[PDB]
Amino acid sequence: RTQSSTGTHGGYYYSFWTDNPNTVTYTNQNAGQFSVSWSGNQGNFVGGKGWNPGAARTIKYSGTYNPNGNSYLAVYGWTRNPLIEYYIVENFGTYNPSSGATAAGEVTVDGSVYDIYTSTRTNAPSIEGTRTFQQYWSVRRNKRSSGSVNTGAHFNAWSNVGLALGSHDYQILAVEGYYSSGSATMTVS
Repeated sequence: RTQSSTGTHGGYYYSFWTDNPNTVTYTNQNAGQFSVSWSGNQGNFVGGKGWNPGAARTIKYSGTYNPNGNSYLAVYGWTRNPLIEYYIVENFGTYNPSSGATAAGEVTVDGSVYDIYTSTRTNAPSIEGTRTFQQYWSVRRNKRSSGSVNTGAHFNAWSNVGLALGSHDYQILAVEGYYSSGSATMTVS
């Protein structure tokens, strides 16, 4: 049982995916606002609002993020040619989602040091099908649940480590959960 929902709502691109629709409720609200509640420590999901295509933009977000277990709050997106999947992790629960990636330095932006990581996913699901693509991570040390993200500063930092970003695909402020519980209401602009 899977469910994937995308489109434009309140003037913003939205995306929601889960492999357990019965334990996760995603709600589109006005403008760049969305809410997500998940319970029962069952299922995997990723959802949020943003843009398609993305860009080197300043992403402002605010709201409430109340995970209970494995979960993260991140700017998340893709580029094409080359195919790249990227995470700017602003907050997370009991697991660092960067786990297993290779350390690749630091960048200081938006009031905190971010630890950079790179990783390769081999024959894994992607926006273009099963592919081998590169991953970039920036993980904020000073966890937060509201503020501004200078995506271009991360894009520049990543380009000094490995291949530069390609043509932007979608770009969202994502809430994620993996067999856990929580609630969140966020607003992007």
